[PDB]
Amino acid sequence: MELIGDYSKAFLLQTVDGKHQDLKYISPETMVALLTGKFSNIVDKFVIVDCRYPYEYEGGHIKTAVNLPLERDAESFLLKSPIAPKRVILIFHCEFSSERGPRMCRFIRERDRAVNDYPSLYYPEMYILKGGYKEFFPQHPNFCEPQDYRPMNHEAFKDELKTFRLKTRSW
Ligand SMILES: [Cl-]
Repeated sequence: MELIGDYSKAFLLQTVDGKHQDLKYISPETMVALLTGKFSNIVDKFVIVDCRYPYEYEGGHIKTAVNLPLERDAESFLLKSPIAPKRVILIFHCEFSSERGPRMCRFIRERDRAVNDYPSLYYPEMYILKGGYKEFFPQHPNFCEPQDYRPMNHEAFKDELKTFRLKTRSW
């Protein structure tokens, strides 16, 4: 398997097959391994990027995850003042379409390359959580908060979905 983004070393986490062949996916068990500190001797810091819309996040998210659905906010939070360290790892998730997750992952890499001299990067190691929150929650509900799940297409939030869509850079 290839090395991480800045070609400094191997990817640390075991991966699983996902839709995008070129992206790295991890399972809920691996996400819990990180959260429970199984990689504490190697991973100095990791960030869980929940790119679902706010109402989804508010209805139940993984503990410590940061809600960054808009590219500009993700860029600002991650790249305005780079979270340096050991390894730093980012985990993105926003399942159930328009490829939010993969797109955000690719966007951050694009911006990281743009502010660095090749091949250096602030976030050389990034993964996608396989199955997103929908598959994580029924496996480890006590690692979520609140302990619930609110789908993007929840009948009662059809307007919140539209309202938020109108704040994106492109559709
Ligand atoms: Cl956006």
